[PDB]
Amino acid sequence: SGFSTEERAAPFSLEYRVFLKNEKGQYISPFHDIPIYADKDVFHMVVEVPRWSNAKMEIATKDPLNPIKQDVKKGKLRYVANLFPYKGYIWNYGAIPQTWEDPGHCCGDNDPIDVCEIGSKVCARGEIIGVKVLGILAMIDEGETDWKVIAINVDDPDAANYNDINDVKRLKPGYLEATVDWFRRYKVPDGKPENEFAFNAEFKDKDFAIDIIKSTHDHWKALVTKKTNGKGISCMNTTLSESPFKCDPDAARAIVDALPPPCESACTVPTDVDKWFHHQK
Amino acid sequence: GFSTEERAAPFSLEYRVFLKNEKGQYISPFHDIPIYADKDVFHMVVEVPRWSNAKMEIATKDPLNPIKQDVKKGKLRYVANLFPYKGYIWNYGAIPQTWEDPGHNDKHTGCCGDNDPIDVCEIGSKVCARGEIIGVKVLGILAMIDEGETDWKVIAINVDDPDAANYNDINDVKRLKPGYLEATVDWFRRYKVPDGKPENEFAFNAEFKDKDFAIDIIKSTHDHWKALVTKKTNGKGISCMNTTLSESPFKCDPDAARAIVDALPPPCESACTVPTDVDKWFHH
Repeated sequence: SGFSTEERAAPFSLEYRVFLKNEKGQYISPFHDIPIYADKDVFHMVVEVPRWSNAKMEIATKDPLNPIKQDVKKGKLRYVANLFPYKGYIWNYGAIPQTWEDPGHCCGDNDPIDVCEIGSKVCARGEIIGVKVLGILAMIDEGETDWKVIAINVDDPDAANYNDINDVKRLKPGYLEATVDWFRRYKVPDGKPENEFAFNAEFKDKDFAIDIIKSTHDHWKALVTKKTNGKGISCMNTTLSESPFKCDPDAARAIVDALPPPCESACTVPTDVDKWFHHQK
Repeated sequence: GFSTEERAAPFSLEYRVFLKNEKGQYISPFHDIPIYADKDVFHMVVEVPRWSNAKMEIATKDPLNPIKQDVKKGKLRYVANLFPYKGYIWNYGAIPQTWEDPGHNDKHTGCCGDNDPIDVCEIGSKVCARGEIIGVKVLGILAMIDEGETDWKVIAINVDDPDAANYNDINDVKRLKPGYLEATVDWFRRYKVPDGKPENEFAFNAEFKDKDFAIDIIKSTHDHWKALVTKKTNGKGISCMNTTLSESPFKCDPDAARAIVDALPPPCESACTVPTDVDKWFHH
C-alpha cells in the first residue's frame, strides 16, 4: 500500500474532488508531495483514469493541493469518445509526480508527465502505484509537445518479462500500434484535427524515456523551489521542506473540509458516454 | 413492458433471472415472448450487456428457462477480453420462440443446430440490461461453424435506438458503422482461443448474407420451435414449460410459475466479486 484517498462530493459532479493522503492521514499534493521514485528504478505513478473508463480525470494543476478533478469543456463535463474498437482509455492513464513539462525552456504541456500503464490490473482513480519505465512516445498535442511514457505496474505478475519497448512489441503485440492510433484520433470526434507525432510515430526506448523524465524532474525542481516562474501552477505542498510553498497540515485540512463532503449515491453518467465512433480508412 | 425477477446473488452459482409479463406472472423468455414485437420488428431477449464479460444465457433445460450463468468445468464462466475489445462488443442475446433444431441440417451449410435459440448481436448505442426485452430490426446474419454445428449470429439494431430509422439492411451497417462487421467476424473467430480450443471458421467464407436471408433462417428456426413446443419433436431435455402457449401440452398455470420461482434463494443485497483475471487482456 502507501497512500489513501479523500473523495469530496458525488463522482462525476462538478464539485467532485479527489485529494491524496499520506500514510499518516495528512493531506498532500499528488503533483508535489509524492516522491518520483518508490524504490530504485521504480517510479510512482498517480493514476488519473482507470483502464476502460471514459471520464477525463486529471490532477488539477492550478487548484490548491492539486486534487484530481474532471476536465470541463464549456461548462459541461468532459468524457472521452469510445473510439472503435476501443473502450475509452485502453490503459491506466496517469502522471508521474514531481515532473513538469515546462512551457518555457511551444514544447510544453505545463502538466505532469503523462503515463500509460499497460498491465492487466485495472487500477482505481487516485491509486498510487509503482511502475518500471519501458519507453516513450513523442506526441504533438495541438502545437504543444506532450510526452507519453509507456510503463508497466511493477506488481503485475509478469513485470519481470517486460524490460524495454521490444518486450511490449513481443508479448502484447499491437498494443503500441493501438496506442498510436488512440492518441492520433482521440480529438477527431470533436471535429478538431488529428494529432502529429515526432520521430515518425515510433517508440523510443527506455533510456531515452528516463532522460526525458529526468529533464521534466529538473523543471519541477526549479518550479517548486521558486527558481523559475511558477507560470500559473498552484505549488502549495505539505512535505517539501526546501520549498517556500510548504504549508502546515491543517492548512491542507482547511482547504479540503471547506468543500462538499463525500457522497453516497452515484451520479448517472450520460448515455452519450456509451456511443461508439468509427472511421472509414 | 416486461419486468425482471433476479433471484439469488448476482454472479453466484445459483443466480437465476426470471421474466415477468405486465402482470407479475412469470413466463419463459424462450417460449412466452412473441417473436414479433410489432410488424417486422423482432423481440430480443438480452442475455449479456455490451462490454460485459460473464457468459449469461437462457437456460434451455431449466424449468421456465431463466437466464443463468454458463458453468464450464465447475467454475462460473466469463469471457476473455480479446485485444482490443472489452468482452462483448454488442448487446448479445437471443430471439425468442426460435430453436436451432439439431439433427436437421442446412441447405446453406451442411451441419445442425446450436440447440439454443438463434443468437443475436444488437449494435445500437444504448448498452442494454440483462434480461431486458427489446425490439430489433433484423439487418443480416453470419454463419459460424462451431464444432460440427452451425451457430447463427443475427446482426440487428434496437428498433428504439435514436438512429434505428437509417438502418434497413447489412450494407447500411457496412456504411454507417465501418469496421463493426469485420470486428464481429474477428471476435466470433477468436474467443475461447484464450481457453485453447482453436479458432472458428464460417460458411459463405465468413460473409454476411443480407436481411432476407437472415429472416429466412429466423423463420426456419421459429418453425422448429413450434414443433418443439407442441410435442411434435422430442426435446431431449429442452424445457418447454410455459405459462401462455395455449397450443401446448407443457403449459402450466401461473401458480406453477410462482412455485418454480419461489423455490429459489430470494433476491440479494450484496454483490459477489468479479476477479481481476476478468480484466487480463489477451493479445495476437
